[PDB]
Amino acid sequence: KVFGRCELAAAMKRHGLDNYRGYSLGNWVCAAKFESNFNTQATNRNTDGSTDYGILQINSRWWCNDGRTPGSRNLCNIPCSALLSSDITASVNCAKKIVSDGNGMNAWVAWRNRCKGTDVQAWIRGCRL
Repeated sequence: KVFGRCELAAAMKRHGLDNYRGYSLGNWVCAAKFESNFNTQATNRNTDGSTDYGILQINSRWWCNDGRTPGSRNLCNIPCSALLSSDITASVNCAKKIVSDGNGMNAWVAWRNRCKGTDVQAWIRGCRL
């Protein structure tokens, strides 16, 4: 599924992402835009064997198990395929764990280069929340 900026902003808010660990809603919407362009089906192959799955491009080397990544750690205890679902519940719960257990939202280079320190309010403006 491809979400519209506002449709996604509302879903994430219902899932407790607004100001989760200090990151206002816009950061999460802005991340998703540049990571997957709001497509829950996005998959990206990397040089080390792993793949990024879903709306927040979560990696198979550390977070989920796709049965084809060497040294997989599966820290979210989830088959990577659950992250390709239309229901963003699984991608969110794992994203909350990656953001808790580490470097904040630095796990996402697109967020670091395109969202950090910008007016992230632009991502939720015009939306009915």
